[PDB]
Amino acid sequence: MQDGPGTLDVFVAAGWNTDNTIEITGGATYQLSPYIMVKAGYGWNNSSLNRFEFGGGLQYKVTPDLEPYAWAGATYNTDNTLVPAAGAGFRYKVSPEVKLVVEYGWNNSSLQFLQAGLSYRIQP
Repeated sequence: MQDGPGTLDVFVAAGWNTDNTIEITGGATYQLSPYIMVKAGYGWNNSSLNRFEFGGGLQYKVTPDLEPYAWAGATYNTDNTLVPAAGAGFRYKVSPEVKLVVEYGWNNSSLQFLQAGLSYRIQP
């Protein structure tokens, strides 16, 4: 036994908005427990400024790896600006060391963007 809380994982996520624009989003997450999860990364459309995402994920125990995914938090831009929002997705297992994720971000009267990517664990 060694792989205890504080596990680090790498995952990428690239999506686009109805506005017809592509945005890249990647980073890492901290695994403290199977209950709540932490997510921190940054994304932008290659054009000055940036967008820092800060919040947590949500998972459930049903199968070796199959449960809905929920993320909540706000986007802190270098412009000392924050934009609270939320989204929902699903966590499906593909390969032994590869997992698929699909979630969309939305909040109040606004457009909804779709995101698709994968995740990979660095430690056991």
